[PDB]
Amino acid sequence: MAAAMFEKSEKFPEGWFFIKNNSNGYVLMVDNESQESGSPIVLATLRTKDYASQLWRHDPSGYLVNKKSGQVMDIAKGTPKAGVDIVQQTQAGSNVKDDLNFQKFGLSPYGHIYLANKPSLILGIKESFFARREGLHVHLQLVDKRHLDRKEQRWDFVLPVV
Repeated sequence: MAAAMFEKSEKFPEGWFFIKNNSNGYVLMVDNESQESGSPIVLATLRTKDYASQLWRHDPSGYLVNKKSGQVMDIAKGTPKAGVDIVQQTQAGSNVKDDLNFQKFGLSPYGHIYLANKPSLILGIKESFFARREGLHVHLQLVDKRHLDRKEQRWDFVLPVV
């Protein structure tokens, strides 16, 4: 029912960086300037200013923390499932092993972002009924190796001050 071929994992770019979904050309942002925890993560166009919420950093623990929220990407259910929504939650303490943490993500050289514990689950987006690109939420989607030529399955990383 599941398979993984991404035994290799690389680290995410150091410093501040933007995770841009190539399909929409938008970068991960909280739902809508929500500093409240439990807010879903959605895609938004790059902002000339106040893009701190669009800035993410890779902590040594292996988690990505939002610069503005200071919160880390996490599962809404808290249980990793296919199609599970991703919401921002408080960072885990030191009482959680990094290998038992779901906030740990792995990055392949291809630029695909998957879970370090569930390589079959990767970050993806789903179309909306009104196809509103401004607000497309990210959710865990199983790898679609059948179609890796999709821009939706491709993520681009951008660094500040190009």
